Amino acid sequence: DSSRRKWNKTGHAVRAIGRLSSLENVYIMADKQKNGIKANFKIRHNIEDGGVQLAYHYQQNTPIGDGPVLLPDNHYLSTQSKLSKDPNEKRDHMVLLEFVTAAGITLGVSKGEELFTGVVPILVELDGDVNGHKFSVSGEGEGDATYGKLTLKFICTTGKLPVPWPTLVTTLVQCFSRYPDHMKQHDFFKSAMPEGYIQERTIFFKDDGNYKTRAEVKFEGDTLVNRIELKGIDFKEDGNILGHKLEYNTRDQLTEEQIAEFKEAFSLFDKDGDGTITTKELGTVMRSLGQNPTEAELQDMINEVDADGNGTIDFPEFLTMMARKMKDTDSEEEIREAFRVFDKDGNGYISAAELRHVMTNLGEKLTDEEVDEMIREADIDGDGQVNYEEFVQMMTA
Ligand SMILES: [Ca+2]
Ligand SMILES: [Ca+2]
Ligand SMILES: [Ca+2]
Ligand SMILES: [Ca+2]
Repeated sequence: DSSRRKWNKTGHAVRAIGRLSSLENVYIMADKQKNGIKANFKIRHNIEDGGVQLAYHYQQNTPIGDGPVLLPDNHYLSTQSKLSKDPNEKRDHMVLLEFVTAAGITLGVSKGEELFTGVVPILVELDGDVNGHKFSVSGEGEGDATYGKLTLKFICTTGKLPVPWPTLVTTLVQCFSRYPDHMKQHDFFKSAMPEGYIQERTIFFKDDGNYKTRAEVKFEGDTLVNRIELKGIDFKEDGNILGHKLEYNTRDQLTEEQIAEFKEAFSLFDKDGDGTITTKELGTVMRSLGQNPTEAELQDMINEVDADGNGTIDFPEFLTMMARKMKDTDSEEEIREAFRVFDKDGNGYISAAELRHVMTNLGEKLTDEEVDEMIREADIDGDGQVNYEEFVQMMTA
């Protein structure tokens, strides 16, 4: 099927631009008034059987001790988590593997960091109360900040956890993040150790309640300990949280067929075939789709996924951002936005002339018959056009 592969390539390009235009990282900034930092970010929780539950986080951290700390320039953390189960464990539990790296400062170490050069034991204790449903969680494992690596197992010590495990991941030690060499002066978290910091958040679950958390993170002997209280209010008993409607298992697939699909979209951008995407190349493709980014906007889009800070999107960086984009689910607003890239006139239907316009602009030399074949592959009800629902099915993996 040459039609379905043209949909895939084009769809992945639109999806790539979507990711580049989104803010998916953990954004950190100095909070001078508190001698610390604040942060904001959003988490996408896959809903079982379809859709996304958004969780908007606001965070602030303040040192526990009076020693000097590092106040960072603006930057972000980028995370990769894998949730699993221990087959021998009968209690309600979560096994967590996590890698976290700082970035967001283009190219061109505190005493506290010394405590993190090797493997450090971790303890986590959480008491929670969500809509009056109380619970406790205890966790243990270790952190290896050299690689930004955490391995932890958590148990609900009160029996059944009344909220989905994924909703507690962000609450359950950012001092283990890997900061690159050129960003070591921006690592507040380690700079506050061993005395530690207080971390507070409010977490807004869209169309549902919110969590309020306060935690003390500090060394107790040789162990890095995170002690947390969590209070949730305003939840719907039958919502995605209290109703346990969120996926547990990390959907970190990535067939080699999918990686190949990603590479095809990569090469639409990488038109000189040197294995990296520049602002110039990104701008070219966006304009072809009817957009008009400034140079500053293009730099910012690249910076959002530019792991090594060299100002371009390298092939491995592109694979990484696309993996994240496919792992997580897009919102209805985001999908409709992609739909509108094709549905130029906004009547709810992608016509042959509209599809032709897009493919032609992307430099895809396609005959009028080829376009027709594309429409047909997607045209479910047979009306000779592609409606939202049919577009969605073409875009879903
Ligand atoms: Ca290139
Ligand atoms: Ca790069
Ligand atoms: Ca239309
Ligand atoms: Ca149709």
